[PDB]
Amino acid sequence: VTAPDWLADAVFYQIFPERFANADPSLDPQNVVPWGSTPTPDNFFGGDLQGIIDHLDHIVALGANALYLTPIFEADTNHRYDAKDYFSIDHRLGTLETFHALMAECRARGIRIVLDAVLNHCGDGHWAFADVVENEADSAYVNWFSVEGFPVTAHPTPNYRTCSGCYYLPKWNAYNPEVRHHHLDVARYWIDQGIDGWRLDVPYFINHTFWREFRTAVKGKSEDLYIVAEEWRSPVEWLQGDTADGTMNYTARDLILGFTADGGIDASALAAGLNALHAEIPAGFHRGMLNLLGSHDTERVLTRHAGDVEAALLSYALLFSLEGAPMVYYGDEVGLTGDNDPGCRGAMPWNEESWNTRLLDGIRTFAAFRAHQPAMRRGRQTAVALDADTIAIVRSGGDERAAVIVHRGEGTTVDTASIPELAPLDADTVVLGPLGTASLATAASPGSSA
Amino acid sequence: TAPDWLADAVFYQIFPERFANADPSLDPQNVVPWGSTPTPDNFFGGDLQGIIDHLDHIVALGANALYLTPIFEADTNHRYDAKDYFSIDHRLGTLETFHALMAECRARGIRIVLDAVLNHCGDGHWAFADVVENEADSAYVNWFSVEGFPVTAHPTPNYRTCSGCYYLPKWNAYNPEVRHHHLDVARYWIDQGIDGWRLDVPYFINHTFWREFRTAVKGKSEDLYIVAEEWRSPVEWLQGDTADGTMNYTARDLILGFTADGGIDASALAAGLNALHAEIPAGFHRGMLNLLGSHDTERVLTRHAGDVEAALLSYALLFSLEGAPMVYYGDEVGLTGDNDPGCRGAMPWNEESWNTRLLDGIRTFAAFRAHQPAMRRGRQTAVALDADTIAIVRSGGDERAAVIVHRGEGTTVDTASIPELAPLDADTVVLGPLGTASLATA
Ligand SMILES: OC[C@H]1O[C@H](OC[C@H]2O[C@H](O[C@H]3[C@H](O)[C@@H](O)[C@@H](O)O[C@@H]3CO)[C@H](O)[C@@H](O)[C@@H]2O)[C@H](O)[C@@H](O)[C@@H]1O
Ligand SMILES: OC[C@H]1O[C@H](OC[C@H]2O[C@H](O[C@H]3[C@H](O)[C@@H](O)[C@@H](O)O[C@@H]3CO)[C@H](O)[C@@H](O)[C@@H]2O)[C@H](O)[C@@H](O)[C@@H]1O
Ligand SMILES: OC[C@H]1O[C@H](OC[C@H]2O[C@H](O[C@H]3[C@H](O)[C@@H](O)[C@H](O)O[C@@H]3CO)[C@H](O)[C@@H](O)[C@@H]2O)[C@H](O)[C@@H](O)[C@@H]1O
Ligand SMILES: OC[C@H]1O[C@H](OC[C@H]2O[C@H](O[C@H]3[C@H](O)[C@@H](O)[C@H](O)O[C@@H]3CO)[C@H](O)[C@@H](O)[C@@H]2O)[C@H](O)[C@@H](O)[C@@H]1O
Ligand SMILES: [Ca+2]
Repeated sequence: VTAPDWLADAVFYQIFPERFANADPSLDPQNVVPWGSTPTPDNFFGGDLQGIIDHLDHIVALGANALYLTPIFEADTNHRYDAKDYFSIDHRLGTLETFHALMAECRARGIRIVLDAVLNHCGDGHWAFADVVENEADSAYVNWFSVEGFPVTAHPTPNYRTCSGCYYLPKWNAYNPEVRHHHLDVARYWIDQGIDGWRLDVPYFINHTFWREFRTAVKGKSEDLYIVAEEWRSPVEWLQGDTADGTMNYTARDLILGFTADGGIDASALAAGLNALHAEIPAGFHRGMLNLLGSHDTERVLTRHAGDVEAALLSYALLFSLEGAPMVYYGDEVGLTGDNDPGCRGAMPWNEESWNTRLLDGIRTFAAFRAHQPAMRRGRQTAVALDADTIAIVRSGGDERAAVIVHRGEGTTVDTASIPELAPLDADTVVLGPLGTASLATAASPGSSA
Repeated sequence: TAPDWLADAVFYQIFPERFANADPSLDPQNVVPWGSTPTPDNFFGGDLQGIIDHLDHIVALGANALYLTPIFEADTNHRYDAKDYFSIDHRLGTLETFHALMAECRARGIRIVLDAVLNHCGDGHWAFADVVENEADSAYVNWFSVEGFPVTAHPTPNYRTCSGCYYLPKWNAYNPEVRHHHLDVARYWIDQGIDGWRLDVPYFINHTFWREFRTAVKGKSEDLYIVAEEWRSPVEWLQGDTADGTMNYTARDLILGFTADGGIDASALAAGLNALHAEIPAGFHRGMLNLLGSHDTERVLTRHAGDVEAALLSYALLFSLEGAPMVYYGDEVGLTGDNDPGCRGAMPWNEESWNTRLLDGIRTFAAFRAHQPAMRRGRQTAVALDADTIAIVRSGGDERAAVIVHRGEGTTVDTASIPELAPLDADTVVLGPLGTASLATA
């Protein structure tokens, strides 16, 4: 089966909930740092779920109708990939009630919620793992993990399987039916609590049999539940109809940034790469691709562009033009900067004198265009290099067409005649300024059903 | 009628004391460093060789005509106090340098309009100094309006001047001898190769004189351009007997009202531009010299309080208009300054001190105009789409163009609603915050 239809109309906003908005400082830990502080692998700022709720207007005004939240279950770190209880919201984020309140406010606003499924590993603080450290071969949980022997040690190197050699992330034994049962109950439990899908953390470290079983458990609750795989390389293995509905499209990230920030690839090579990527994605999964320019595991877009906001805007035009659901990383829309993790996990400033609001408005415009034109959501995609510095992303539905034209040089003209996919447009020539974009579509009119 | 070539023109205004100093041997002894604050009294040593040396800049902007502020021998840095109308100012160069500038301009297809300062001359001019000295016995006593002798500036001048200023004695244009001198100035520089004259404070003289002036200039050649300085309605100058057009200070005020001040909205801008258009007679639209700033105003970017994107809106509108657009030296690279003397800063030639994206934006608007024939000869219609959004539609014989300018936070334009454009265009077009879009259709 294919990606749910609603993905075609989605626009995602990615939130790292430690850092979004601190609405309830009674939930703050003892050594919470000031909100403007430099992020580190160890510090806590107090972001909470009530802060998400309180800022839904910002998210909707951006043009997003879906959230992707990084992990929110009880954990010991600020990133919460080291979960200790998969059936509890972390105590610093809030309670189950607050979570319920976010899901309800989201439903009321037509916002969907995707959570992070961290199934390959848990934290060393997890009850099961703590029980194995204490009770060893007599623990009921000994084979929920891959412990070489006793006593459990981390002191040189771990004597147990982990995420990439990290001591505090012991690897779940997914070959144990009891672990798979726990894992599927997590899936099912949060779906019962109102979520609309799951993003699969490091799914390439588990195995496809398990991911097939996960699909059946999720899609059995509802076929409109979205599953999206983290995948940094070719997405193709995830799109066979038996695992995910799409991947995080890091392929398109690298292509786009190669052109707009690095200067390493020209428009021909960008066009070729995006068309080839498109052709490799099976029919029915293009809409399920989760397109992005950055995340909590990359430097921030504006830092990749060395502070060139106009160049950054070319990446956003491209992002919003592509088939698949575009996703903005929280604070990128107001021009936050940062190097790679932890640098990109800065706290979101809510004092609007610190925002680049021309950047914000640029992105809103792209989003609004996409929201208004059916072809930008459901059209086939063709990328067309016009010259080394200029690319057209054409989205076509029937005889209808939308075009986002992206120019990284000092100005140009585009003859829409003599570029065949651009043919139905009435404009015969369109100018582009320095680092300019132009967005055009054929006259569209909603058709009457009676 | 205005000469046809004005339709394809794009002017670059130079205040020659400040453009480029190529020849240090012409610098005065009191010459200040090129980075200095401009003042009513200081000289920076700009010269004509400096102009010649940067002609490639002017061409690369997309300009093909120069308006020079006065260049004749004078005692001030602005040179409106001419002391000899038949000589280039010694600090600027020689008649040979001027010839060379004309020839290098011709080679590149650049026309030259000079400033005609006929209402008054400087107190240093030979005729006026002859009057101070020889008084009633001077042959030139009636070339001026001197009340009595001895001539004095001291409390107030005892002679007629430009607006009370003692070093700008008023020429007596009622004297046939003076008119003869004036007409000989006009003729002389046309014989040296110029393409037209800009008229300084033409409202201080009289239309009779200005009709004699047109007859003398057009008699040399019908294609020589005459443009009046006029800050209010241009219509007196457009009856076919004086100028080919004016400096379009009306459209300056309307455009900046919308893009910089926020006092006028798109509907008012449109209406004002369509009315201006309707008031300008047929044959004279092309002759209007459109501008956003001059040596007599604050710099466009200062009017915009440093908002480069807002400024770019002003240039989009400027270059869309019927009439010849004019860029004021250094605005293209984003020089700032208050009004005179603050708008008369030295032009920087280090490319790292330029706002090159501003430069490139302007170049783009220029290129579009240069490429599309309707942007030069097409009928003009302005239409407001929104309080913040305006379309300037130019209609050619075989092609229509629109420049859409938005001063808001972003919008969508249904091209079927601009009915001037809409019989061969139903595309929708997006505009970003402070965005423009430029399109053409066969
Ligand atoms: O192979 C993954 C990584 O494991 C160790 O680093 C621990 C990191 O844990 C988190 O990283 C998650 C990402 O944010 C996810 O989006 C995805 O890639 O999966 C990982 C693990 O769940 C945490 O967010 C990071 O701050 C930690 O560095 C190794 O030390 C790394 O070398 C490995 O690449
Ligand atoms: O009436 C005009 C003005 O006269 C006196 O100021 C002397 C100014 O002389 C020059 O200004 C000229 C402009 O730059 C021209 O483009 C046009 O407007 O004509 C005038 C006079 O030839 C000089 O460039 C300026 O720096 C001087 O101020 C009065 O003092 C002013 O109040 C009058 O408005
Ligand atoms: O998630 C944190 C991490 O993200 C990036 O690294 C991604 C990812 O790269 C490798 O994984 C590859 C697997 O080894 C292959 O078997 C699989 O086919 O393709 C994946 C990627 O899709 C690493 O092996 C893995 O540890 C890591 O998650 C950043 O590059 C990295 O610096 C971050 O630490
Ligand atoms: O020229 C420098 C000067 O420029 C501006 O002033 C222009 C101009 O304005 C007035 O002239 C008007 C006449 O009085 C009217 O009779 C005529 O119809 O219209 C003109 C305007 O076109 C002043 O009288 C005149 O002295 C001046 O040149 C700036 O406002 C001014 O501050 C500058 O000094
Ligand atoms: Ca000099």
